[PDB]
Amino acid sequence: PADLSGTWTLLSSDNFEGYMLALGIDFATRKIAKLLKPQKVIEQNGDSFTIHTNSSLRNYFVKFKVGEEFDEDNRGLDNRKCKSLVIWDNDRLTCIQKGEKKNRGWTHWIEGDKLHLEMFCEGQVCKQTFQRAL
Ligand SMILES: C=C(C)[C@@H]1CCC(C)=C[C@H]1c1c(O)cc(O)cc1CCCCC
Repeated sequence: PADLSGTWTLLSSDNFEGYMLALGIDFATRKIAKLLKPQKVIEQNGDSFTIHTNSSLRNYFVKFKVGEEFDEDNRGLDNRKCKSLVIWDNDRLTCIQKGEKKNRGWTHWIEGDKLHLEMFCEGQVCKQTFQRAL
């Protein structure tokens, strides 16, 4: 494990378009989504996490415990129900989102004090990095 906690500013983002296409996000929504640049806020306490993705249009957050399956409504995203599970893959926090789409999930890790994220669905990987905001 690693301490991923913090307030994180999006610094780079690659292939968000392909990830959203894999999710079927509509044309006008993809346009807006690529402009929003949400702040990522990770609250981490032992095995308990709350990960926020915050923008002016709306916030999304997920609250979970490592190793504890939970249904995720994805409301405000693609609105598809998944059964999600987050576990540590060495020092990379890995979420499997079981549902209609294949190979759907995300992974966070930290390199120095730089936060990394892959969001992926059916072969489309969106790679983002972040810097600590404050
Ligand atoms: C929760 C949000 C701030 C937005 C909400 C609206 C959409 C369609 C995408 C989210 C979004 C965004 O607009 C930019 C991002 O870099 C990441 C994400 C979260 C993942 C969205 C996957 C559909």
